[PDB]
Amino acid sequence: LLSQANEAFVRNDLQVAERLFNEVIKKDARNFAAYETLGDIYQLQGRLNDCCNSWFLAAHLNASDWEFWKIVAILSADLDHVRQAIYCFSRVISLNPMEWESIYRRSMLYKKTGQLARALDGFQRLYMYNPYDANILRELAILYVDYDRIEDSIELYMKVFNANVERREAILAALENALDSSDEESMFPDINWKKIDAKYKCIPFDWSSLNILAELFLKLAVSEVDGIKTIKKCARWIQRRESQTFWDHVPDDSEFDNRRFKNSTFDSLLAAEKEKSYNIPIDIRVRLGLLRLNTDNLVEALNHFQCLYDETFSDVADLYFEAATALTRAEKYKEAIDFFTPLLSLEEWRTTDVFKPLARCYKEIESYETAKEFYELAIKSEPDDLDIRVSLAEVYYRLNDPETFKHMLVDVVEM
Repeated sequence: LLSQANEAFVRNDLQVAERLFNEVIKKDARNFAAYETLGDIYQLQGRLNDCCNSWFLAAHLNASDWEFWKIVAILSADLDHVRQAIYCFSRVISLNPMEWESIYRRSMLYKKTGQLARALDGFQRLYMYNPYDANILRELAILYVDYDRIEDSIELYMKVFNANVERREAILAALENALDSSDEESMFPDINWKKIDAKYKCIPFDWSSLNILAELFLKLAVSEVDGIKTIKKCARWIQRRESQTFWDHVPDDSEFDNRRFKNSTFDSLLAAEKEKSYNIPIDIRVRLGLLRLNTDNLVEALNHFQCLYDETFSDVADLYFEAATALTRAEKYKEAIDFFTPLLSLEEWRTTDVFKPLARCYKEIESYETAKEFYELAIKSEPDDLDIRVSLAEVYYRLNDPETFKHMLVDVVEM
């Protein structure tokens, strides 16, 4: 009777006679080739769900054949069948705890679902077994952030930083010893560098990594000074100025600014250490501004923000906003308005997000006449918020027009 399998499968190669497999399955489902082929066939006929189904049940008779369960998993995943994918993957990993694609996708799906721990175990294991992959680091860091565990997330990057430092020092020491020792002779030591490149194979620590680190430091909001110091240090290891230790002992944030010219130890340096990159990317400077703002150091923060004017506006309109908001949150309105106002130039930024805080800023300054405007613009584009109406209502009260104020409140209380 089994022959009917073979007779069919070969003769079903072309067309719908394949759906006569469905007669072969009825007598006994336990045969694999039937389901597997049925899946192979549905995969070809175009219909995906029936296929995925066939493959799933197919998978269940060769339990521990995880190379198949993986396929079922990814297929289920692409079909937006999450729990199926997670389940199949989970078994694939239960059987083979060293399939990183599966663990990755599964952990991503866990991250999606909300089971952050289950994802975190995976990403931990993944990073552990592959510390030279930036995306894994990013994701694991993000997970650590979502877990209110920023410290680990920061240590994660500081490790990479220190690794880069070690690498640099190793290279320099190597070529130094080689060069100096050689120069005593005429030749040059046959020294191995692949050993150097391997033994010190860190993830490259560039400005992006530092920006991420900065963001992580902002998200921390605890002992921001140490953060700023670290940012400056790493930013100073970049630009190859780590030799300059004294910058660690100045709070002025004098470096990365012209003020450095007024420093005593600086002027004493050789022009070789000078003429080096002292300028940082704006993406980081702003964050230093914010991190400075966190410490009620408005002066430096503003000195950092003031560098936004020099940059081409459109390329950093996103940062003006952040800078503007942080100032409102910092009860610094007179300064916030200066960074809110330029956004009005671009149409895309004419939204409530910019109109509320502006209005509040002008409200708090006791220049209500101009706050009224933006509150009206905020409500206009677009309705509605209770609090905004109440704010505008403040404006009307403090404008000695409580009648209107009240009528507004009573107008909005209804809906």
